[PDB]
Amino acid sequence: SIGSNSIDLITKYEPIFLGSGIYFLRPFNTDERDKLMVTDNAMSNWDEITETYYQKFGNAINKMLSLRLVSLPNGHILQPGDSCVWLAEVVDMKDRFQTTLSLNILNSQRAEIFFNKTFTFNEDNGNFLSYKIGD
Amino acid sequence: IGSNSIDLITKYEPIFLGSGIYFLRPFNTDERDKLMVTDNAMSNWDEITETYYQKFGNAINKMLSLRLVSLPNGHILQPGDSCVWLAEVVDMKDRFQTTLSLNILNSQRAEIFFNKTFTFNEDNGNFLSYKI
Repeated sequence: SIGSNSIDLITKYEPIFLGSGIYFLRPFNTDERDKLMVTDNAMSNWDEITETYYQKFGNAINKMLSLRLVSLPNGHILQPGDSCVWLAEVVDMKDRFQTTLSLNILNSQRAEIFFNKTFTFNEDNGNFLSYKIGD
Repeated sequence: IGSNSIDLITKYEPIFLGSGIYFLRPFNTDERDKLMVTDNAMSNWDEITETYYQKFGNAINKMLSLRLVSLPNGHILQPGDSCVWLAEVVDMKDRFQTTLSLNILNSQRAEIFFNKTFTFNEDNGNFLSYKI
């Protein structure tokens, strides 16, 4: 290791691998919102959205939930039994907007995901449109 | 408040949903629907009580009965459909009160949520998501 030493610089977002070429982007600034980043070349074209887009994102969402990465606006961790509408920009590796992901958790067993290419976020929005703390 | 802002009445056709709640349908094809509250007992959006939910429940049902809401594809929102539909709730002077989130799960149950801090971007429609 002779010579200089490597140091890590502080980044805006910390990327956490959800699998299927998808990353959870968590901003170091706790005041700004979580994003998702697609690195998979088979998900580069957001016009022709096929079922495998849904199947991969399904897996990434489950992982995100297992990791307990998201918490409600009250500060409480999103726990099974809860229901919500959670939104996030999906960007590529050059931070370009691809679509908005809508995640609609209905109960502990089922969610609906929807890709909305035309829904733009306002600067001051968080990730939650709505939620409901359940059993 | 006794009367509506003029800019409001030139831009939207109000349609009574009942409960001092109006559907505001823009004349311009390319604009989104709003909701207007005229009821004095719903003037303060900090202290939101159960009757806020009860009146809006009724208004939403009437809105659906009237078939006022249609998807992008022009499909009229029919029973069996599910969705996430949003709209600004304004007062008679066109001032933002809250954002209404409407989550329809099926032919029976919907959830409504009032979100005072969710601001709409100019280019958004009312639907965040839907399922036919």
